Amino acid sequence: MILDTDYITENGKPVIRVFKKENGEFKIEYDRTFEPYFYALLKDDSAIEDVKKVTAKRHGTVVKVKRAEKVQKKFLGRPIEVWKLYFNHPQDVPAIRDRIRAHPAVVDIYEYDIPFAKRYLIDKGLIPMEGDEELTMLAFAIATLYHEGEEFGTGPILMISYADGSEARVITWKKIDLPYVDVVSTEKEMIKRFLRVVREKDPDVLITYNGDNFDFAYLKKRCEELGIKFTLGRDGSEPKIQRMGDRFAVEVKGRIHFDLYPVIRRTINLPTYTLEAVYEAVFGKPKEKVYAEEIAQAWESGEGLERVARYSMEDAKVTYELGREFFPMEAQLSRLIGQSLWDVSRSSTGNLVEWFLLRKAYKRNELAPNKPDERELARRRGGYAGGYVKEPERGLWDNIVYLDFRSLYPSIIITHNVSPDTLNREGCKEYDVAPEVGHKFCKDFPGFIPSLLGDLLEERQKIKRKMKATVDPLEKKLLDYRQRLIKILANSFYGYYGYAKARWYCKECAESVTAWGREYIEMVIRELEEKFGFKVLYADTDGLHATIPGADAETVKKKAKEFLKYINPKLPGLLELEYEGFYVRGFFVTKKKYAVIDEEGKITTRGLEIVRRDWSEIAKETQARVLEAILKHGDVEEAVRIVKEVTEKLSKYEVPPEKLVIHEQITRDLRDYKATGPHVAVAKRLAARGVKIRPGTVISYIVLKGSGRIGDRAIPADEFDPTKHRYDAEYYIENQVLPAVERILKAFGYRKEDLRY
DNA sequence: GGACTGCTTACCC
DNA sequence: ACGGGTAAGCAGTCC
Ligand SMILES: NCCOCCOCCOCCC(=O)O
Ligand SMILES: [Ca+2]
Ligand SMILES: [Ca+2]
Ligand SMILES: [Ca+2]
Ligand SMILES: [Ca+2]
Repeated sequence: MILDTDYITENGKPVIRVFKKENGEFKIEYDRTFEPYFYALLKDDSAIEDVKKVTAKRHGTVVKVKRAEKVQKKFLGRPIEVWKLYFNHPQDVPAIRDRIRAHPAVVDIYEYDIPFAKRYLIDKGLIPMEGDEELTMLAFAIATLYHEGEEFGTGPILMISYADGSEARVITWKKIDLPYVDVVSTEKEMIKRFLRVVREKDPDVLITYNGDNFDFAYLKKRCEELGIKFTLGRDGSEPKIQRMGDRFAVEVKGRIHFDLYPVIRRTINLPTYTLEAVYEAVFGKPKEKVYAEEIAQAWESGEGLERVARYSMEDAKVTYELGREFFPMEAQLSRLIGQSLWDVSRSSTGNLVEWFLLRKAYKRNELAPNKPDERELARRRGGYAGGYVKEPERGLWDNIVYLDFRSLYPSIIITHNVSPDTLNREGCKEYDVAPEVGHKFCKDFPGFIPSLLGDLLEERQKIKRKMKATVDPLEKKLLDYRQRLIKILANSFYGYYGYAKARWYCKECAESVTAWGREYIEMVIRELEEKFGFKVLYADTDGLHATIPGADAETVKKKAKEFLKYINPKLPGLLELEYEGFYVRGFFVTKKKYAVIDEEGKITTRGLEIVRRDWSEIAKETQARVLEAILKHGDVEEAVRIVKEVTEKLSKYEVPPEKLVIHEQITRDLRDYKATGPHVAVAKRLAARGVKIRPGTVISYIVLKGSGRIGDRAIPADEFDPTKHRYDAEYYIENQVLPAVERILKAFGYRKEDLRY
């Protein structure tokens, strides 16, 4: 299996290394046969020799086109001939672009921003993480004595925790009499031991939880301040702290640095992404957090460091266990997108998509269109019409059925051949004209995207057939990851079309996909309500909730199943309505906000406060209980009581602090905000105390008692103490518990005052 | 001082 | 990172 590709510079020329693992041994296959290329559309072939003269200096050296070649490719299908120009070293490719492009002869340059190492993986037709070889992994973690908003790394590391198949251990330089702790004499000593341990183990994967943004970065500032060669890489190198967008990411050349945090953050939904939280999520089992004030007083005291040791050891043990659980599917994704586990782990779907298309586009002799420059985002700023969202028949309904289109937007993209290279072409025999946008789509050749999108679904069903056959239950998991991922990639394509930053942007395509959607859902709804006696209680972009008012569950079921057999043959192409759910009763509140209880009893909840991270756990727990009341049982009494108790409990300051925490995200840099929400108010103050309030940072806070603007009383959850700081019982009763509860209890004509306290 | 209006977050699909 | 459609609430800005 190819772990990753990278290139060095031996004797001047670039050598592409293809880091692999065959027959239980890590190998580094070198390659100098590959040479970098770029593309350009010249108006006259005569100018090529004039353009070959173009020069540009990189550092001390002067650099010009090492070779040149007329290449016959395609572009949005249409055959185009263009000049592919080589270069000695890949780093010359980005020096000579602006000049070679500006040229008054040439119209444009193409494929000029594809990292060599990644170019080589695409072109050579190699796919990472193919074939079944066990890869050794090593989780690691650090405990720091971080002072009150001091410089990053100006505190020393107290412990380094590591865990793998066989053991968890702590390396530390204060004395702890425990079997899983190794005391070195000094900080430098315990790092040098850690570094040794990694070497002696020689793991393929290094698992961290936010290693990208803290653990590795901190180890550097230390190894810097202490003069220790921080050599973790197999080549003997130290880690490269590459800067991806808003944050950074760390690469250990020769090892897969698997930072779980971005994966966990992408995959699981939680209010807070503490390693303690995600263990309790993924595995159900609990985890104590030893806090900084706790660690430092243990260091300073020498009293009760054994807890801090248990914490370090647990931190690593849980990192490993999360790694061994998440790496598998993150590896299937390495293979599907055909780039390194590393890149894939940290990438947007936007990029994962573009990486797939570039690979397919090269294989398909298609000159990939260029990312849009600053000015070419500004024009793309115009939006388009989305999905149909019916205003719900509000209130409590019985015997409901969820009907939805199986893979709607892909079915449309497949069916109507919706693709930039099929959009309003000259003289196709047959054409498909989108319902309102109007745009005609050629129907004579399988369009680039529809082509690949079919292959994807084509395979996904193959993989689900191989699944029912699979004896080995591991493979059946690794198989299910492959199919589940393909579904997500396939469902990402419509999005990519509407994405201004997307190479294959096509507002014409996205708009047409959504247009068709609106047509098809409203036609089902119309058909379902007219032909069959159903009322549609609510609907939203490919999904419908419906009943036959005053009919038994038995009948609703039969008639819905009957309606599918009616409509489905009337629907065109891959477009197919499915019966997905039946629900004893259901409660539709506003658009995006409803709950339903199934026959077995499982209440499902959408959009309501209960499932929002930016609402107090007392708001949600209260709403969740008033909702159980109306749905699971019938007791609107039982409900109004659950409300009344929940309020008096808050009014009598008996409500736990923990349940009063409000989690919202700072989205951008604190200066850019036009308005100051309590969370910005709170985040702004924490920046006057030199805290790291950057994009993605979740602000937790409690509204303290008083009057005026809510943000002036908002103080962080950590910082809140019960002694001498009461919570705002008024706000918490009047602005959270009551408003949410009222939403559900409003349908039974209860005044907010009526809920009282 | 009550109602409009914009800002911001997170959800649904 | 990121598709559009939507419910909300906080906190100004009218008139
Ligand atoms: N994220 C895309 C916006 O949602 C549009 C709806 O797509 C859902 C695709 O159906 C899959 C479920 C099924 O097979 O019934
Ligand atoms: Ca549902
Ligand atoms: Ca289905
Ligand atoms: Ca998207
Ligand atoms: Ca958007």
